[PDB]
Amino acid sequence: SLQDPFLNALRRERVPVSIYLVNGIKLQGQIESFDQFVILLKNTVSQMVYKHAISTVVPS
Amino acid sequence: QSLQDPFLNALRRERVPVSIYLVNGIKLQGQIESFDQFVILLKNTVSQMVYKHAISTVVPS
Amino acid sequence: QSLQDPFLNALRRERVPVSIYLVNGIKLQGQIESFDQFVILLKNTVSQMVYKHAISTVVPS
Amino acid sequence: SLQDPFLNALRRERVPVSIYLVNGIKLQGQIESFDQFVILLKNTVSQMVYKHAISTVVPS
Amino acid sequence: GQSLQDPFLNALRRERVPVSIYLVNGIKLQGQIESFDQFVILLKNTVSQMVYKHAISTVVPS
Amino acid sequence: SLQDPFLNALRRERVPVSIYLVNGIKLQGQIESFDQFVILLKNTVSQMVYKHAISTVVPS
Ligand SMILES: Nc1ncnc2c1ncn2[C@@H]1O[C@H](COP(=O)(O)OP(=O)(O)O)[C@@H](O)[C@H]1O
Ligand SMILES: Nc1ncnc2c1ncn2[C@@H]1O[C@H](COP(=O)(O)OP(=O)(O)O)[C@@H](O)[C@H]1O
Ligand SMILES: Nc1ncnc2c1ncn2[C@@H]1O[C@H](COP(=O)(O)OP(=O)(O)O)[C@@H](O)[C@H]1O
Ligand SMILES: Nc1ncnc2c1ncn2[C@@H]1O[C@H](COP(=O)(O)OP(=O)(O)O)[C@@H](O)[C@H]1O
Repeated sequence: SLQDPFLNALRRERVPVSIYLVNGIKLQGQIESFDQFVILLKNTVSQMVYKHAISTVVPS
Repeated sequence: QSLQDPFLNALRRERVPVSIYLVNGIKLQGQIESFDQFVILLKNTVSQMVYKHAISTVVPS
Repeated sequence: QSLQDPFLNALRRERVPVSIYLVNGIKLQGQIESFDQFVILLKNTVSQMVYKHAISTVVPS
Repeated sequence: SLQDPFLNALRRERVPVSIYLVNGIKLQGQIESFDQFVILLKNTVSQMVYKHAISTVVPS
Repeated sequence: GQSLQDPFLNALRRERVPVSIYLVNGIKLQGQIESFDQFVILLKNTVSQMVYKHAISTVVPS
Repeated sequence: SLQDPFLNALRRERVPVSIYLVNGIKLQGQIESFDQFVILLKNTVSQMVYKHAISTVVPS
């Protein structure tokens, strides 16, 4: 797995990220936690994002 | 440990308003009544079954 | 499918007019004749097979 | 299960169908054959349609 | 339980039949089936490209 | 049998690639690594791209 260490490093280091969705929407914040299917992204509030709707995860 | 289950279980038990964004950009609003592996039942004026595969994100309103 | 199946079976056994929204935003209407793991058979003018993978939400109309 | 007898009834009676794709595109023709993952649709040509791309199959 | 997809694509590859592959977003690719596996098709055009089946709606000979 | 050798050849030889996404967006850069579900694309930065969001991968 490449996915878990990649997200874990962003989460551990509190790196601001952009999460692009498959419909072109750009979400921004910090990754707080994740599991096999979802990622918890926090900006002003915490939202649960389904990985199936995610296209790309990038440091912002 | 699932993160999805505690997140949706907290929203369900809290009975708070929730915003569900669909992959096509539509935003649904209501209370989470229950959920299983594939669907969430959202309650507003009516009770509706939402397939998780169609959801991009879930946030308390 | 501890939720999915009882939700759909009730709509089917009770012959409730339903709305089925697809992930592209199209809204189909009719009665659920039957369903299995993968598809719903919706009847209005004719019987049509809807793949669950293309469905966003099912609600009584 | 429902797919096989639904698709086979259409095949056996050679009834023209509309296959609507998840993106709204409408295909037309007759069901020639199908398997777990694809449907062969016969019109002016024989085209292989991936079920994962289909929203609905309707007698046309 | 017998595949229709595999002999279909295989025959296309075998005889170098010109195809159109339509994507789920409406984009039309053109060329020849070069190879394929469980998850991808390699389509030979003016260049060689790997196409994910999950992104494919239809494969059309013409 | 086709995907792994294809992506590894690009990675190993450091060939500049275009990754087209299901929403039409085109990403460019070098394949850093990949696993079963993701490809790490290196550009100015490292982005994790979900394969479910990819339609095509081609040398640019
Ligand atoms: N990796 C990606 N996945 C999905 N959509 C993307 C990606 N990169 C850019 N986009 C989308 O393409 C559009 C144009 O991109 P760009 O001009 O770079 O805007 P942004 O500043 O939002 O990245 C935006 O809607 C953006 O969200
Ligand atoms: N639960 C849903 N899932 C997907 N799309 C929806 C849903 N509810 C409404 N829409 C879409 O959002 C758009 C706005 O809704 P509108 O036209 O006012 O009718 P409505 O009661 O049919 O939503 C409609 O075109 C409809 O297709
Ligand atoms: N049974 C169906 N399943 C999925 N989508 C449909 C269905 N019927 C119509 N649509 C979509 O709604 C749009 C308008 O359809 P409508 O005017 O009812 O008939 P037509 O399909 O001839 O245009 C179509 O372009 C199609 O994408
Ligand atoms: N294989 C492909 N998959 C998805 N989209 C594509 C593909 N090839 C081209 N497109 C899209 O078609 C649009 C029309 O121009 P395009 O053919 O892309 O030029 P370019 O090949 O140089 O990117 C582009 O914006 C591009 O995003």
